[PDB]
Amino acid sequence: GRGANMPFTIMEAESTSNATNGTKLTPNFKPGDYAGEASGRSSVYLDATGEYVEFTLTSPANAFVLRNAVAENTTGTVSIYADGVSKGKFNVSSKFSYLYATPSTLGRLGYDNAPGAGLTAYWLYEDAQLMLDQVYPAGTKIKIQKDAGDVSWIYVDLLETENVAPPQANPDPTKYVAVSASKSIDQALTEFRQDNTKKGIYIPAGEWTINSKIFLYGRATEIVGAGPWYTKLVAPQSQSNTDVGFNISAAANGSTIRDLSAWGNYINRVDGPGKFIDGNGMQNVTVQNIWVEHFVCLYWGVNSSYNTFKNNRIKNTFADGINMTNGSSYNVIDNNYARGTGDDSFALFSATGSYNVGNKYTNLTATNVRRAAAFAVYGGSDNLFQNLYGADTLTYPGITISSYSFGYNTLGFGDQDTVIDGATLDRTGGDFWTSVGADDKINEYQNFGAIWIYGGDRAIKNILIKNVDINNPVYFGLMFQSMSPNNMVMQNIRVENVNINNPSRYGIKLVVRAEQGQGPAYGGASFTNVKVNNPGISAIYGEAQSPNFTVTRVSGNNW
Ligand SMILES: [Ca+2]
Repeated sequence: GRGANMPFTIMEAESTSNATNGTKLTPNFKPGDYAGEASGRSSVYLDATGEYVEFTLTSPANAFVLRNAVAENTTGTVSIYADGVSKGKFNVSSKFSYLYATPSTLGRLGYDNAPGAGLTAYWLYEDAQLMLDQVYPAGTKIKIQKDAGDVSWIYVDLLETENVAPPQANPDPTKYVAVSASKSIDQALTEFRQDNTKKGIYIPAGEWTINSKIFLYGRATEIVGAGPWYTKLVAPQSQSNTDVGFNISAAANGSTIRDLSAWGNYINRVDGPGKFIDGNGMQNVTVQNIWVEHFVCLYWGVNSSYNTFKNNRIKNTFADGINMTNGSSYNVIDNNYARGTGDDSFALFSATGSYNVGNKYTNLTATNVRRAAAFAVYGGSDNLFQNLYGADTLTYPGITISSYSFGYNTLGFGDQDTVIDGATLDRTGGDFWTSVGADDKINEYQNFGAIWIYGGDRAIKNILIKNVDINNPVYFGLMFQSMSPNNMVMQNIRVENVNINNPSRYGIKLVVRAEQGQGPAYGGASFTNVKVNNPGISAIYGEAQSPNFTVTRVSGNNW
């Protein structure tokens, strides 16, 4: 792509291709800011009746997602036009946006949705979904316009456009027990469990309350919807933070959940509950073509292996999108799109079995990461991250590569490579933690590059980063750092075929003193065909001050 191959096209409102009589925001990298938090770091602000932004379709579309910001605690409309003719109203809302913290308490991002004395609002954008009764061809002018009776003001960030096929029917009513207006999901599963001729259940187009965690057991179960635009599992929207979804017991290893959406009711992060799918230790489970929003996570695996997560959309969550932890091995995390996660969008956390091994995170997109990284790998061995697109992180790298234990029982990285191969990272990095007594001090925070290679308290070894384009990172392209006093020696760290374009500070930073008590990096890294283009200050910082870190310029470096 790079990244996931999705049927929807992402179009930025602020494109110079888009006529507008509204106000185009100049970009910045600030959390809590309507530009800093926008995709592309810009949006078009509509603030008077008749103000519009005009998109042009580049593929046919009958369905649309409008990423937007409106006033806190409000709902209303904004209008959609096709070739100058009005066609409907988006239902725009800040029900799930505006999370409160302070600049010195960004660890609270996502945890508190209530305004309060001294608190600043963050996580300002949210989405409106709308299907129209016609497929419009490429070249159609799709105008978002503020008409009389629409909201007082709205920031228009981007538009998804998609040509959604008609809903798919029950594949076979004699094999898939249908959920219906008078037969619940649980009742259909009971009929399935008790009749061995059934393969699973079918959930038709419609809105279906999920007010519980739905347990899958007995045997491998198929759960099949009509398509994610059509089958909507809905947490009770007059409640908040209800732990609902599926929980897959061991007897239902080998299950498949596909072709549906799930609309949670979380308005803040909670730690433990809130994953749409629970499945601790699950094996051979497939989760495919589902669209989930407003949960804490889609899935947080614990010693979960041989699973497949494919073609999913994970948007506007309060922590990670998908994390696989504590022994999770041989998983296929392929062709998934995440936008607006509340912690690491796609993560792998290795802990003691010894390592998470053999995982393949491929063709992944993670954008508008509202806290932490687009992609994060914490230890492990023989894991592949391939064809990634990451962009617009609020607080942290595009890719975190870290051997910090976080206090858990882990050995760090193992004896086979952790590979990042093929990645584009646009406007990644950000501010987090504090930098009291730091070298190279530019503000009150620590400052994170597009890729952070962090040796923590465990082994940091066998890391291959290749075929990466880093465009306009907030601060740096590559940032290497060793935790003191552990000073783990970085070994077999190699960087190949990397372009670092317009970093505001440095192409490469070797962190010399992150904060009081910390020192420079230990070990070294090799660089082959790594280009640093137009750095704000200099191509590399920290090399002379890092006498125990060896930069090896193999060939092809312009620095
Ligand atoms: Ca935008």
